[PDB]
Amino acid sequence: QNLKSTDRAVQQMLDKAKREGIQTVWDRYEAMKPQCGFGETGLCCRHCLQGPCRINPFGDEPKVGICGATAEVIVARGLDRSIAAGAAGHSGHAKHLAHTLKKAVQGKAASYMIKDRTKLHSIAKRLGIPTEGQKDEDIALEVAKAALADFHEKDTPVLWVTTVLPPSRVKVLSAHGLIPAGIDHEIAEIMHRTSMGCDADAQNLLLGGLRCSLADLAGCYMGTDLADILFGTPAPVVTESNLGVLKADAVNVAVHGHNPVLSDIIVSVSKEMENEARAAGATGINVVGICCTGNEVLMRHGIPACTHSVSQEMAMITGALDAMILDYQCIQPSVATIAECTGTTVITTMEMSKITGATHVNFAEEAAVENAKQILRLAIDTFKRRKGKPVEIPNIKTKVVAGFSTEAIINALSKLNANDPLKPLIDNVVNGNIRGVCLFAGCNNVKVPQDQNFTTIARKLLKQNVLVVATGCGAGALMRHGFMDPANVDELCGDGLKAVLTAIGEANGLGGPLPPVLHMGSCVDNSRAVALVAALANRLGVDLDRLPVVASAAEAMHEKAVAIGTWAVTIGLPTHIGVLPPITGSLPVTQILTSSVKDITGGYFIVELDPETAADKLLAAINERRAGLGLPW
Amino acid sequence: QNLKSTDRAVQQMLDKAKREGIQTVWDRYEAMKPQCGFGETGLCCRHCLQGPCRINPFGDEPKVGICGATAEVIVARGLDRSIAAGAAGHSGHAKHLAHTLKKAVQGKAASYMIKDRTKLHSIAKRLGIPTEGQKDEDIALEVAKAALADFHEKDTPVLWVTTVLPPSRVKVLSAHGLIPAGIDHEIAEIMHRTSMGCDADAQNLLLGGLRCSLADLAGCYMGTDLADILFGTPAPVVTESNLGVLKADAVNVAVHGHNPVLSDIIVSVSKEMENEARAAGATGINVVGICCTGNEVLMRHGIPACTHSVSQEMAMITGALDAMILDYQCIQPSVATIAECTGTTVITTMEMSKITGATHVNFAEEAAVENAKQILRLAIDTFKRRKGKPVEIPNIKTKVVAGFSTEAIINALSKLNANDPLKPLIDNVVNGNIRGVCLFAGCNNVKVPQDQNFTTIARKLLKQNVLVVATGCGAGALMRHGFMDPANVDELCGDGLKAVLTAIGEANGLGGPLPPVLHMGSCVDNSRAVALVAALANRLGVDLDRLPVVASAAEAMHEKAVAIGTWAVTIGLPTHIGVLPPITGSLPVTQILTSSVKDITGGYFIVELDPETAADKLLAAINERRAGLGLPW
Ligand code: SF4
Ligand code: SF4
Ligand code: FES
Ligand code: FES
Repeated sequence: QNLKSTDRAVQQMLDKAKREGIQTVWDRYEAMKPQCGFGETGLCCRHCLQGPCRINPFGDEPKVGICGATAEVIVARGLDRSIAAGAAGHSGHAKHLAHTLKKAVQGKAASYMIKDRTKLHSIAKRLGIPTEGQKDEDIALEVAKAALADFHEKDTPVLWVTTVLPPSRVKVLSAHGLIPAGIDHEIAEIMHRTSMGCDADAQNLLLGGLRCSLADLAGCYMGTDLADILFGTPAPVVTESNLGVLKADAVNVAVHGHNPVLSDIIVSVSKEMENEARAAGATGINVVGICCTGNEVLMRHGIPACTHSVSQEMAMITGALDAMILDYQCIQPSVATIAECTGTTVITTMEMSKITGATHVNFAEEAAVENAKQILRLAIDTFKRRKGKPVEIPNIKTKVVAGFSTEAIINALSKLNANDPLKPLIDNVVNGNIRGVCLFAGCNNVKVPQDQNFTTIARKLLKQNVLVVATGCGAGALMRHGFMDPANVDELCGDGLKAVLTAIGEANGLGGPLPPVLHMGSCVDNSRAVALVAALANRLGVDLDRLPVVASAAEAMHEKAVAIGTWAVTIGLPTHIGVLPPITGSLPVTQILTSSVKDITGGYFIVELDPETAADKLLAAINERRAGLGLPW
Repeated sequence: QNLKSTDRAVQQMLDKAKREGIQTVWDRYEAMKPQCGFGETGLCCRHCLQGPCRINPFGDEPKVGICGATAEVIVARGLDRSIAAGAAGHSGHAKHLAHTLKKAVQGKAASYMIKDRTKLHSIAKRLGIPTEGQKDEDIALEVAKAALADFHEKDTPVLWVTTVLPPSRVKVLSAHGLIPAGIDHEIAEIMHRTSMGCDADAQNLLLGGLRCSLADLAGCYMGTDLADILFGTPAPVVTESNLGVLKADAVNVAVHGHNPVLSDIIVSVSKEMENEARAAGATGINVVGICCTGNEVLMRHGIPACTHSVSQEMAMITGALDAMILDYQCIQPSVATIAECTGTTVITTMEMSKITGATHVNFAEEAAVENAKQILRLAIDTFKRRKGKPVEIPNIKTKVVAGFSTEAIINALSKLNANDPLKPLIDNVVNGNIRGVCLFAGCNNVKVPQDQNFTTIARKLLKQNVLVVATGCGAGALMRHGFMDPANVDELCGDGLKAVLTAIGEANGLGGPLPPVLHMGSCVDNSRAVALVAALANRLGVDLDRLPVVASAAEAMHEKAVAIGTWAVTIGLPTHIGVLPPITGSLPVTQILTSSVKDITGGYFIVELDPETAADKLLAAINERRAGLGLPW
């Protein structure tokens, strides 16, 4: 099973699924092989009813689409639609939060409130919304209105791009026409320009894609901002991860999907319902996280992470998962079928994301606590039904220190330099104790043995003194393999990095180091890494494409990960992707995305499926950036 | 060549392309066969990087997507993205016009103006914008602002849906949650919900698709409204169609694409530049239309239609097409390559729609006349270069009476009943002289011999006394085969229909009938058919799904045609589609779209590739509607 996942708890559950005859994602992948090479290379188009069109990567006809679309057009159009789809998910998430903040401060959703007033005011200030003399609710109404306004054209560009990157970067982007006019505007324009008989120039299409990726960045940054306002900015927390966080004698409830609007209320209403659960024979309600909504409540509340991404069905296979509470994105719809075998109650909550066979409980922010109670009573009923059934929870977990929002990182560094917190970090980049920074982001992918690329790359970079930060299921992968346990710093980190993590942790009174990898949150909280990197660029007076900072979507899957990778390139980062995106069928598109975009944004994709080679390539990119700053490497 | 096209001028040009070795769309289709059956049936998904996933229509594995997406989910998700893409094109078009109207009345685009003040005021009144005491420019600014506001969420739903359908229809739609909240909002929500791990219930997905199709209807209706304001509401015109409208001794300029913002200025600036063209040796500039922008200037100015859709390359093969001026949508990008052989100057004008190898001349509304002159001088230069070259313009054209906006139809009928213009039409539906109404819409498709389905179906319906109206390339097909020439009424029309077309034409002083088919304009001007049908529903006090009105996208191609077909169903019409959409891989999705949606919206798709059978099925749908009104049939 280690060919499927490197996570030992997942391996144990794959053995249980196998002997119980429960089909998993890996089994459905095997059943799909060999996969279509036209689709794998990007040389397939179904954009009109004259299709499907495909183009042989090599050989004879077909060489061109029926309408005359070339390989480079077809590849670029498909990629652009992926970016637009990713942007549509993160900005649906962000819009959900904007509407929740608005309802809350309009007195329409009393379960929600301004928790982080300081962040509310800083965001207002960043957007140019006056705060002096204003009620918090009015400031928040104006921030929510500004959030919603960024979805459409108006007399300013998308402010969750132009106000979150340094002016020099905005200028570069504007010079190439890449600043988004409106988040949903760009999504629609991508769908328009990529429809039949429209844009048919690869560079033009890909410039549109870069712009739409910044609409995705805006949605991510907006979602982090709004979720921090509503639910609190993360600070360092200690918890655990992997399936051993499930407890046979508790009602185990996973929150799964993405939006803390749902997850965060499940967490505190579950505390309220402890005696109800104890009346049912349980010790209490054990909320555990799956996927980004699990990252959200891990970061803010220390809720333990059960699993992530590709292995999400395995939590159900334990037999102890009483409920899986879903909102949207990245939920394998297989879970509704597996629930029939495992007894888990799968509950959908959002009208635009239902799964046949799952129970749907409309969640309305206006009724959040009551809706959460209904949902949790289904979970308790389910717990009662498995009274006396054996379960198989692997007794496998790791310790996870997390909660490293950018604010938390700055605060930690401020213990070393109170009025110039970034300087101790930059000092150690300059003296070589920190070689550079790498952000691990994005998914697992069934094509890659789960977590192998993240851990292989992260080990090599940590030994080379790279400061590693992670989000989403990259953070999930690293947490489940111990990379967020400070007890593993000696093993994992180069001496320079160890010295820095120790100096920071000791100054923060830990009696020990920060963990080897800093968990910066969910995938929208990639925006926190942008905030940190933009702050470093501003502090250094250079653009982001001069910083020794890279990104790696080492096991990417979702359209959202494609969008994040593309905005990472657009804001100036060398960006590794560890799975093949459907671009190999066009050399001109590949050359743009891996080479000539350097002349446009300074960032570039590094496509590399072999993780040791990817680590080398990421180190070379970091070291090239070091050299260009005149630093030793 | 008649297996490729039933148009004799196209056949002649296919012979010329063949002996000159110029590859055409039909040759690229042949090179694509056999096409992928997974894509053809809809059983392919590339929504994440674990894909491509496919499902065998029948047999053994693969049976399910890697994430657990079933066939019905995958089919419904792909269809929904097609609808969203269609909506994105029509609403990009409509947004373009809204921005042009705004610039014009802000003094920023002097080449544009309020031409149809009456329509401006009626639209304002329909939207609830006060006109009394207001300057036209202010009313128009408010209409443009309302147009732009319909793209995003706000405190009203999309008014270019709710104000253009009768209240009883809006109520039905609202009861099912189908009224769009914002045009680009719905497009993005479709892209979100159809991304991996999101919506996975076919009925839920398809309800989202119906709603997004109404966002497409809104974009169409908005585009017609705004184009009528800016360029004038069509009234009956007489012109010609097919390749014989090209003139060897003139500078032949085709306008191609969709937006009259461009086409309409090409038309009047070309009149200005007659002596310039005559100085170059030409008799003048002969502007001819291709595709919907050609329909727009045909409807408003009687510009002759050269060709449409699938045969658009054939205009270039004549050797006489000096320029092809493009904005966006439905332009085969092959034209840029063919231009190298034919000498035609292909000129793109919109930043989001470029074609490698074409000359790009930025068109800015603010500089429209100057930009048009630059474009037309390229055309004259090209004419000069073919001094002495033989050309082969087939001497084949038809007479086309067109310009039947809904206003024009009502006005025509008012000659028979001044204060109740719809009543003479309804009287003849009741007495059986008009059996029902059929709207032909949408594209040609290389899979169907060009125009064969439109003409075969239209002949059968006309003999059965159906009032036939047409838009887009369905109007193009029928015009190029004589169905818009009143000289063919005796041949084509049943006695009852003939009696009605004659009575109306004689009352309009024609000394003869209206033509056999009424051309209601471009594809956004399908909205004119909605206006007519909604007016009939209102006049009769019944919803649209009780009217003997059907639609046929007999040779559909574009995602836009899928969106139009879907909103035709959503507003209550039996809607034929004459090509296979990628739904056959899921019986549950097919059953929803062809049967159980009747219980939701009263409309339904009729998938039928055989046009004689399609005509029978459309007549049965009309006659069922007649029976349900208690009428003989
Ligand atoms: S858009 Fe062009 S390449 Fe794509 S399916 Fe249609 S004809 Fe084929
Ligand atoms: S979304 Fe599901 S069905 Fe589609 S490519 Fe990804 S794993 Fe396959
Ligand atoms: S031919 Fe397989 S993805 Fe289209
Ligand atoms: S397998 Fe051919 S369209 Fe995907």
